[PDB]
Amino acid sequence: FMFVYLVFLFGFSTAVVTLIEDGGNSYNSLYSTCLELFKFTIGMGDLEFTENYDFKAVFIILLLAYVILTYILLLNMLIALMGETVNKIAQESKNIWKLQRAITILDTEKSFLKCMRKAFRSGK
Amino acid sequence: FMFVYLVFLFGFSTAVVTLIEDGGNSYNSLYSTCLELFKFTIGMGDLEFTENYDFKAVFIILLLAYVILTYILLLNMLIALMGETVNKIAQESKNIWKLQRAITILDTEKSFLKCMRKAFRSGK
Ligand code: NA
Ligand code: NA
Repeated sequence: FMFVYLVFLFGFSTAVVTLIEDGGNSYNSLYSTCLELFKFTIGMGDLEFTENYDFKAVFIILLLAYVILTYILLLNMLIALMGETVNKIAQESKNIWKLQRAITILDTEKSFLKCMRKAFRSGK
Repeated sequence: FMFVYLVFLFGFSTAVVTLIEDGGNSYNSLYSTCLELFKFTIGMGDLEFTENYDFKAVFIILLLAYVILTYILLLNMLIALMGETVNKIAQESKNIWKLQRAITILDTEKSFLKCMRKAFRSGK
């Protein structure tokens, strides 16, 4: 998810910062544009966070395309994939937890062997 | 999803901009109202973004109806449909990927035929 997300974010951030001319709040920075476009993902994205562009239609089209492609498409697809994965591994997780607890039991027994090596023996 | 979404958005934006009289921040524009109503979708919508209306009850009723119909209903329905689609095509996507890789192999082999037409032959 993060590989795909970062590909999209970097592509659109490079496009946006290329469009901006900074002539402003020094928004003509790759880091600042990347952060401002990432805010869109967490429901805090300002659609007009700058006005240092010669063409407003291009800027708004790029922002809307990014929003629809990541905020609406990628994130909901991730929700769907997480749901599918939860169903697939409903029973496998139980087995993994059992193995983890078994390893815990073995480690605890081996550590406590010093205090009582054969005192705690199973079965009669 | 976008056809339905745009039908709803345009209907309610036309209604809202018709209600507004701009007598303000020149909010009596179709583009501005469309953008302000689209912000509701990305979790950045101001419920009172203007006060140039003669009837406040009508304005707030329209905004609440739009919010409930798009933000709560349409988007969650899209989430559900994406989940259902992910389940349906869990196995088909694998076959499509295999076909894509096969086409890649054929294209690469045909391109490399010039360097060595028969040197890279399969089987003995
Ligand atoms: Na949100
Ligand atoms: Na928010």
